[PDB]
Amino acid sequence: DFSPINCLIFDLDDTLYPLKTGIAPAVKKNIDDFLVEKFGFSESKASSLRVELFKTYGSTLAGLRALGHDVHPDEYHSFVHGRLPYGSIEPNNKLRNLLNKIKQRKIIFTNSDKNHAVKVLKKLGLEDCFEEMICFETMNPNLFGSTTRPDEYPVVLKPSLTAMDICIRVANVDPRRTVFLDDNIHNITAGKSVGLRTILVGRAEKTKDADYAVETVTEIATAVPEIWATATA
Ligand SMILES: [Mg+2]
Repeated sequence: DFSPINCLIFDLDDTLYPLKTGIAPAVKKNIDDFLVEKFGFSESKASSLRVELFKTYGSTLAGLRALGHDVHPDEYHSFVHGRLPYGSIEPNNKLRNLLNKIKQRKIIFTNSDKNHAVKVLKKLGLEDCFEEMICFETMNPNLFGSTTRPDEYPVVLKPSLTAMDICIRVANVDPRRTVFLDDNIHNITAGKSVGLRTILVGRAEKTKDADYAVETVTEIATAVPEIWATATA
């Protein structure tokens, strides 16, 4: 049977640029340094808390608020992303050409704040390629003013199905007609569970929940030939 692809949802970090760029370990270091600044922890204790909060709540920001700390998202993102070596993100001309050839609607779906995402897309040369962006603010629209308690509006992040649902609703996605590209195996599982077709980025081998796997995102031009199909049924 034929299901056309009318929409592509792209993760940002480590999907539209390769993991080996080195942004991901810088973000981990920055989160540890944020916890040292907040709590006067050693770096070693900071790392221990980061991974616990990441595992339990989805991120250190999510966890701090769940535990009763009134950490505004801007404080966190300014520290953790603001400090990043954005200069190390290389433009990808092949990718820009590909996205421009692709006729389907293209969406960004990221846990990062919009400010970070826009900086990354600018470095990549992709700032006009996407017609919707579902970012941290999108998933957490009530988290920027006063709250009754620190966790009145719990932080929503990928890979939660809550996050998936917000992406699908904001972008008005038909999951049967949509492919989702992400480097994170848990995000791929979540996407598959809400009916999306899935492309694991950063591995050549598929997980059980990946329809395709490519090491680099530009490989979809040949690995996913249905992108170029013209049938609509
Ligand atoms: Mg990613």
